[PDB]
Order: sequence, then structure tokens, then C-alpha cells
Amino acid sequence: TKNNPVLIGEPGVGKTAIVEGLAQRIINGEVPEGLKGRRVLALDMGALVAGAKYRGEFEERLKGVLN
Amino acid sequence: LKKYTIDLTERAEQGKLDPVIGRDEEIRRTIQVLQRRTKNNPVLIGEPGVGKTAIVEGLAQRIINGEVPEGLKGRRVLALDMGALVAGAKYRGEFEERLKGVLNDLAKQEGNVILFIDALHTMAGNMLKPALARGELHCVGATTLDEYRQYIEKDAALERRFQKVFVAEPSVEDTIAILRGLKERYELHHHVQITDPAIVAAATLSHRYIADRQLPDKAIDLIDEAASSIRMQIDSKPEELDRLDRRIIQLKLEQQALMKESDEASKKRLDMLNEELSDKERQYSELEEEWKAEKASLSGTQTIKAELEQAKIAIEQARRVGDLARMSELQYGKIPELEKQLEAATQLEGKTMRLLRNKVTDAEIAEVLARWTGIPVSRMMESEREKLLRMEQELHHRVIGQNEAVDAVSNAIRRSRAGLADPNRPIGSFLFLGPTGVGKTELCKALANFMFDSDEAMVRIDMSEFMEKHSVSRLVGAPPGYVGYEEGGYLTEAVRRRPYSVILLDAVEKAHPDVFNILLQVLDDGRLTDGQGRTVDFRNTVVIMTSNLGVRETERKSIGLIHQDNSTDAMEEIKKIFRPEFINRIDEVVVFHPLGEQHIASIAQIQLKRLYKRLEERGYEIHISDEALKLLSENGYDPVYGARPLKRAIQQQIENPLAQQILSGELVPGKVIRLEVNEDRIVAVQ
Amino acid sequence: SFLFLGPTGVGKTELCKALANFMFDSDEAMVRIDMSEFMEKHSVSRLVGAPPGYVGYEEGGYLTEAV
Ligand SMILES: Nc1ncnc2c1ncn2[C@@H]1O[C@H](COP(=O)(O)OP(=O)(O)OP(O)(O)=S)[C@@H](O)[C@H]1O
Ligand SMILES: Nc1ncnc2c1ncn2[C@@H]1O[C@H](COP(=O)(O)OP(=O)(O)OP(O)(O)=S)[C@@H](O)[C@H]1O
Ligand SMILES: Nc1ncnc2c1ncn2[C@@H]1O[C@H](COP(=O)(O)OP(=O)(O)OP(O)(O)=S)[C@@H](O)[C@H]1O
Ligand SMILES: Nc1ncnc2c1ncn2[C@@H]1O[C@H](COP(=O)(O)OP(=O)(O)OP(O)(O)=S)[C@@H](O)[C@H]1O
Repeated sequence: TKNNPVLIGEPGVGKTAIVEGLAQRIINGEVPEGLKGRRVLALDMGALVAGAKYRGEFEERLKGVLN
Repeated sequence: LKKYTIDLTERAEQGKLDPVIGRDEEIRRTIQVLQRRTKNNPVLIGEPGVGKTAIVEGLAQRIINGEVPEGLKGRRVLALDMGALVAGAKYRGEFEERLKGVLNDLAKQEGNVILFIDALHTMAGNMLKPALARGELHCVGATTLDEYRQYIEKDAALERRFQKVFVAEPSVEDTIAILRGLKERYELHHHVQITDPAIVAAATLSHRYIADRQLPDKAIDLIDEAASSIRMQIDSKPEELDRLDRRIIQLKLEQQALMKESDEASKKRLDMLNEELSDKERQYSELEEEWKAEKASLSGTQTIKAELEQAKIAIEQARRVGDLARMSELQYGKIPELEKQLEAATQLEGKTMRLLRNKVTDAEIAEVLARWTGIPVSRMMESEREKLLRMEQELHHRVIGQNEAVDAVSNAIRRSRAGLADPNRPIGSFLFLGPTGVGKTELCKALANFMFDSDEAMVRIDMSEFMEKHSVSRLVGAPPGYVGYEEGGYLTEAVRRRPYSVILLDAVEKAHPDVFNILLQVLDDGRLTDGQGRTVDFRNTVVIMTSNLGVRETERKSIGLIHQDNSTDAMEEIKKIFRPEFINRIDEVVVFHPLGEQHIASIAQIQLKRLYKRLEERGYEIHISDEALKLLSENGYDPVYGARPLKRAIQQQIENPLAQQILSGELVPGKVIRLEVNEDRIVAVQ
Repeated sequence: SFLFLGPTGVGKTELCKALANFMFDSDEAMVRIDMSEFMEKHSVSRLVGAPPGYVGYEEGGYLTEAV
């Protein structure tokens, strides 16, 4: 538990690039075991915030991707 | 129906949930709310991570154990899904159709299911306040104190309907009992061993230092991190394996370049590389095979741990069915054999475990806590031993003389890393008095480059900014509702980012007496609140005050002023505001002293070096005579003014003609300059 | 409701933690408030809370929430 980390710093210090070179180490297979084959995807907003003018739409999008 | 049906009783019943430990009175209180007929609906009040959801779950564990009283037997608990409620409400009213259908099978379920709702702020409600007001439903709430503020306080209808449950933050030894409860779960899922001083030290250090989060959950995540980490070091490839893997793979790429011959009679002389190849295949293959056998050993002990838990699952189901054959079988049955070959396996891991480690202990917790804040325990011996033993040497690289102060600060750091400090105190609080001449903040930067390896992290603050009333609104932040409130003061911000640092204070005569007394809340107790609403720790952070109360008078009163008398006329300005709470609650009152002339020679030859860096920037070198350096010695000296005419006497005497001859294009790179003295003004010569 | 006047090194804060350690069995349950921060006008808005329409009006001061 507490599976999810936080990166804190200034911008440009390389936080997104730390995620990048991590994923590079994964596809190089230089990761420790268990994570070999596990996939990394980035979720954005903006595909999320599409046409939910009425209530319950966006919520059901997020619930669907949670399932 | 089933879209909103979420039972916990089956989740404890399938063993998916975790034990609760030592919680009686609040569960008692909750049952006592449950038997009410109106306003029969409890709300959990507690801090984050104090364990509210766990209290509900372990209550359901007491249900499925049948330990609950006879009013509660047969009853069920459904946690609510707000996220399914919001899912699908296309047009107006379909939501309340779902909600009234929930109200109707609540009706025909007839007091059988006690409802649980977490995230109480999310909850509509207009059709709930009547069913509340009768008590026709029986629901359980759980929420936070500030959701209690912003949320329920504004509705008078809810506060008639609900009850407060003060889930207090549990104590240390209590938490140790909890970790004795959960240590089987994390030893199973994390495949390793856990000793008990790891647990006790986890409660002690976690409660001591990390002041942002709460018990128990911080120490829980500590154990999750350490056990995950040792599982990583097991599952990763070991260090003889990977260092020898680098050496063999360099020998395979070098072998790949050496078997490829340009002249076979010349390049295939390589016999030495290939016998070293077979040698490192022997060493690599043997440590490889030992690593394989040890991994097989840990596989076997993980199988016996797993089937042990299988026996625990079957004996708990045997408590349900009451099978006298299964209960007597598993009491007297597998687990005596599992204990025999288990303990024989752990002794066998007494023998075979050379390369890897399994049993997580205190030093691992020290490294983990270091990888949050920055202070280890065990590691500092091996690397840090060297600059610890050479600390006074190291400060005598950049800072000459005043060996009293060097010994003072070095003793303070030794008390810090040693474990000698009072925990309710900061580490170091030093005042620097007497004359100057000496580089007091230069010594501070020597510490900044010492432990933090740069002068950046040493946060410096002037006091001569801070003579005003409004100065406090600079450094600590603003009161509520006003300009500058949600931004805070950068002192509490910087300490609250990186906890354990070195704070520089300067020229302290010019400050304000409140800042002196805010500072009195610093030196006492090492903590300080802000305007924003919380406190900030200081108790492993050194404050340093360079001041001038001495050099305001000592370079004037150079005859007869002693350390006690300097404390007296120090206590002219000092004695009013600074009291024996202040003056006793500073650590050491370091006085300084004027300079020897050989010291000034040392400072001069220090100042040469960065000028030689300026020369290696451009490809040059200065030679000097001893006698021209002696001229800089006899020019730089001033008794009142200390060594300090040195550098400007230097670059004013020598760098101006140097800049003329360089900017002329006269002086060619690749050459050597000697400081000759064509006459008593020093001249630089190619 | 007490006033303690007297010297230094007398154990005033020790007396306070002695009492809090007596009843409430800790020195953390004791609520500590400086008065030497509070030389300005704004301090009543600090320990009490802000007037309406504002941010600390939504939070509230220390002593109010604590008691
Ligand atoms: N160590 C590094 N190696 C290579 N590129 C780096 C490194 N650090 C920073 N960069 C570059 O700096 C860019 C910005 O840093 P980021 O990876 O985005 O992390 P960041 O500090 O969060 O910056 P943001 O995204 O603006 S907040 C990266 O996209 C890289 O191009
Ligand atoms: N006595 C305990 N026994 C077992 N687990 C506990 C105990 N106390 C706290 N926990 C853990 O504390 C974690 C967080 O507490 P919760 O039960 O979720 O409610 P909480 O205290 O409000 O914290 P949240 O979830 O952040 S709101 C749970 O996941 C439990 O595993
Ligand atoms: N004895 C000394 N040894 C080494 N450097 C010195 C010495 N005396 C002065 N300096 C230099 O003098 C410069 C400034 O010294 P400071 O550290 O500011 O002295 P100070 O007592 O802190 O003065 P302030 O900041 O006005 S209180 C730096 O370049 C130091 O290297
Ligand atoms: N009688 C005592 N017993 C134990 N410790 C004492 C005693 N008197 C003084 N001390 C120590 O001196 C420190 C200062 O005492 P305080 O309890 O703060 O009362 P104080 O001397 O009046 O200082 P204040 O409270 O700021 S006025 C305490 O934290 C103890 O470390």
C-alpha cells in the first residue's frame, strides 16, 4: 500500500523525463523482476473533459475506465 | 439491485480483510448507537489514517465471528457506491429513482442491513432528511473534522440526525500491538522476516521525527517500504553476480573484438584473455549456482508459509462448520510437521544464506527514514568516518584559526550524529561575538559546503531587514483574510520542505524584540506555528547567529575587555530583551580574536588559488617571488581592520596592471607570468 | 486561572508539562500559544479567526477550534 509516489521539485529538473528514462529501462528489460512486461500508460485530462454538459456523464466515463 | 449492492460481510468472510487490534470502547460506543431507535446513526470523527474504515471492517469481522450481541446477529452491512449512483443519470430524476429504489429495498429489507456510507460530503439528501428524521434507515457515517466543519455544520437537519465518534489517535505501544497483528500479512505478501526491534524502533522513530502524518499508518507504510525493498534486493541480481557480470561482459565484448583478428598471428596472441575468460566463467558460474540454490531455498520456505496460511484458512472455516475432524486434524495434523520442517528449513537457511539477506531489521528502517528526511543511523560510520575524523582539518582548509569555534561546532555535530541530543531541542544554537576579521559567515559556508556540499542550501536571513513591526509578517507569513495569507513566510516554508538544515542569522542587533521572542519559541522546544495554522519542527536544525555586539565595542575597547565583561556590555543591548531563557537557551557564546600575520599569509595564498582558476580559464600562470608576496603581507595588515585589506590590496595593487596588459593584447596565452618587482610596486611579467 | 511570575530555570514549562503529563498522560495534549507573537492588531484574527467573506473565516483560529 501507498503504491503511488510523488515527484516534487522545480520544473525542468526532469520529473517527466525521470518517468521517461524509467520506461526506457523497462523496455530495455533492465528493470527488476515482476515488472518485466508490465506496462506504463499516461492518462491526461482533455479526452476526459469532453461533452459532459449533463450530470453523470463524465463520472460514468471515469467509472468505466476504472473498471 | 446488485449494481449498488456491496457487502463487506462476504469480504471479511472470504478473508480479504485485515485484523483490527485492541479497539473496544469505540466499537462499544458504535453498538450503543446501533441499538438506538432515533438519531441512531453514527459518524466517525478522526484524522486521516487513524483507521476509520478499518474500524468498520473489523466490526464486520466481529460480526462474522458471531462475537457481536444477539441484536446484531443475522444483520448485514453494505457500504455505498456513490460512483455507481452518479453513473448513468441521463436526465432529471433517474438518480432519485435509483435512490428511492434503494430506499425501498431498505424498507422491505426491514432493519436487517445497517448501512455504511463513507465520504459523507458526497451525499440528494433532500429525500433523506425525512427518513433520517423518523429513523426509518440505519446508516453509518465516516468523515473528517474539516468536512465536519465545511459540510455538516451548515445543515441543521443533519446534526439532529447524527452522532460524533471521537476516533482518537492511538498511542505508541498500542500501535506496536497493531503491528504485531499485521506482521503476518506483510511477512506473507512480502516474503521475508521481520524482527521486533524493527517494530519498536519503527514506532519510536516514526512517532518522533515524522510530524506530518499520524499513527499507525506512517509506521505501517514504513514496514511496507522496507519489506518491499529487501524483497527487491533478493529478487534483483546480487552484487558479486552483477560486478562479475560487468567484468565478464567487458571480457565478452573485449573477446568479441579480440577473436575478430586483423592479423591472426598477432591479434590471436589473446590466450591470456581467454584463460581469464574461463577463470571468470568458473567464478561467475559458481556464485551463479549458489545464488540459484539460495533462491530455491527461499522458494521452499515461501511454499511452507503459504500452506501454513492454507491451514489457517481451513481452521477458520473449521470454526464455521464446527467439523470436529478438521479442528482436531489441524490442531493435531499438518502444522506440527510444518513446524518441524519449517524450523529445519530456517536452520538450513542458517547455513546456506550467505549471499542474500531476508530478515529486515533496524538499519533498513534507518535507511528508509533517511530516504524521506535525510538522517540515517548505521550508514554514517563507513563513509562518514573519514570526514568526521578530519572535520577540523576540513574546516582548516577554508577557515584558519579560531580553533575554539571549530571544536565547538564539531562537538555539536558529533552530539548530533552520535545520538546525544535532547529530542525536544534543536541541535545547535550558536552566537558569534567579539571582533571580526575572521570570516564568520565564511565559516558558515564552510559548513554549507561541508555537509550539504554547497553554499546554496544554507538559508540566510538578515536581521537588519527586520527592525519593523511588519517584519514578522515578512518572515513567518500573514494573518488570515489579508494580503499575503495563502503564501506563508518562507522560513517555515523552507524548513517544512527540507526539515533538517542549517539556518543562518546575521547581525542580530538590528532586529525586533518579537523576532527575538518568536526566536525564543525557536530555541525553546524547537517548534513554531505560522499564521496559516500549523506548527513546524526545528529539532534537528542548527541556527547560527553572526553578530557584532562585540565588534561594536571590542575593537574599540581592545584593552581590558574580558569574556565576562564582553558578556556585560553585550548584556547592555542584550539584557533587556534577551533573558536567561534566551541567554541560557543559546548553546555556546563563541568569542573571536584578531589575526596572526602568518594567518594573513595563509589567506593570501588561499586567494591566489581562485585567481589561478581564472588563469586556467584563459591558459596562464602566475609565479611570485617570496618577497613580493611579503610585500602583500606588509601591505595587507591593519590591526583594527584585521587581515581584511588583503584581497583588495592584492587586486588593487596587481590586477589593475594585469588587466591593462591583458586587455592590450600584450600578454600571450600559453605562457608563464612571474610577479617580478621592478620597483616596490609589483609588476606582472611574461 | 494562574499567573506565574519569577526567575529563570524554575520549571514553569516543566510545571505545565508536569500537569499535562499528570492528567492527560502526555505533553502533546497541552495547547501551546505564544503571546509574544501577538503585538499587532491582527493577532485576534489569528487566534480567533477572520471576519466573514475571507479565508480564515472558513478555517477559524487556533483556540476556537481547539477547545
Ligand atoms: N536528467 C535529465 N536527462 C535528460 N533530459 C533531462 C534531464 N532533466 C531534465 N531534462 C529535460 O528537461 C525537460 C523537462 O523536465 P521534465 O522531465 O518535464 O520534468 P519537470 O521538472 O517536471 O519539468 P516540467 O514537466 O515542466 S514540471 C525534459 O523533458 C528533458 O528534455
Ligand atoms: N488498528 C488498526 N488495525 C489495522 N489497520 C489499521 C488500524 N488503524 C489503522 N489501520 C489502517 O489505517 C488505514 C487508513 O485508515 P482508514 O481505515 O482508511 O480510515 P482513515 O483513518 O480515515 O484513513 P483514510 O482512509 O485516509 S480517510 C486503513 O487502511 C487500515 O489498514
Ligand atoms: N580569517 C579568515 N579566513 C578566511 N576567510 C576570511 C577570513 N576573514 C575574512 N575572510 C573572507 O572575508 C569574506 C567575508 O567574510 P564573512 O564571513 O562575511 O565575515 P563575517 O564576519 O561573516 O562578516 P559579516 O557577514 O559582515 S557578519 C569572505 O570572502 C571570507 O573568505
Ligand atoms: N525545577 C525544575 N525541574 C526540572 N527541570 C527544570 C526545573 N527548572 C528548570 N528546569 C529546566 O529549565 C527549562 C526552563 O524551565 P521552564 O520550565 O521553561 O520554566 P522557566 O525557567 O521559567 O522558563 P520559561 O517557562 O520560558 S519562563 C526546563 O525546560 C527544564 O529543562
